[PDB]
Amino acid sequence: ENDYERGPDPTSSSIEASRGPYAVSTKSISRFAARGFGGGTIHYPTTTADGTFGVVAVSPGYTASESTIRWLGPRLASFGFVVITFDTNSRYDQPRARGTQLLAAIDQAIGDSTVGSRIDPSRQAVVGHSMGGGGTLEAAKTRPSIEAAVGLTPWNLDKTWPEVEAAALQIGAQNDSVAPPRSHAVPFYGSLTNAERRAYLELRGASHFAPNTSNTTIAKYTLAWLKRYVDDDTRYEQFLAPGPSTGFGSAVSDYRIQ
Ligand SMILES: [Ca+2]
Ligand SMILES: [Ca+2]
Repeated sequence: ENDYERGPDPTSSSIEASRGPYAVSTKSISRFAARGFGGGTIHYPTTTADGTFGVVAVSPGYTASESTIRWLGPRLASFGFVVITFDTNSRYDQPRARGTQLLAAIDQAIGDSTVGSRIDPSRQAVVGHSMGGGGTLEAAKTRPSIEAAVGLTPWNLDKTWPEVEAAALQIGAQNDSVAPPRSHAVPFYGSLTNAERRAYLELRGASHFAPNTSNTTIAKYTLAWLKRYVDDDTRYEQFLAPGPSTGFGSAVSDYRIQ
């Protein structure tokens, strides 16, 4: 029995679609209207007919504006999430600061006059690119009750993450020269000893900037992870285990889950 399931039973096709079954509404937050972060956009299912949803914040990476990760906002929201994409206080904020701002973005959405009543505040998640992906681990360390964390080509100087209890997925890029997975994503995966679930998924042939353009592999597995752990939706376990193929023509070069 699960109170939190939303949407029809999934298929490979459904989770790859550019939009899920929900129409999406949006609310802008200016830099000066934002408490603890640099402004952003809340993307939310228009309908209230199906109940409340979990809340997901999405951080950009080092040097970068919200525009580099904004595509995740409407896409994820359209599958049944309230999603806040945002700018940081400084484009050069480090992972610790990005973690704090992920939590600030969640908290502003939770209290918002438009979307607060659409969120289940007990069910929170964090997603981020680059140092924002490092920030997901920072946020899940600070706020252990986070349900799920997804790092996209994550960067963090701290390689050890025994504090994280959330379900944590790292998506690496095989040819990343900025945050190479051998020294960032893969160490994080290995050290996530206390995580509810941990996974590593590597994009074949990809560069560090793969998460900044719509990418079906990133979207489908981010979605499946968030459904599995923000909504406890066991219908999405089928995509995670045994997980994507790594054979001829696959977009995935490595996949691990524990
Ligand atoms: Ca550490
Ligand atoms: Ca959960």
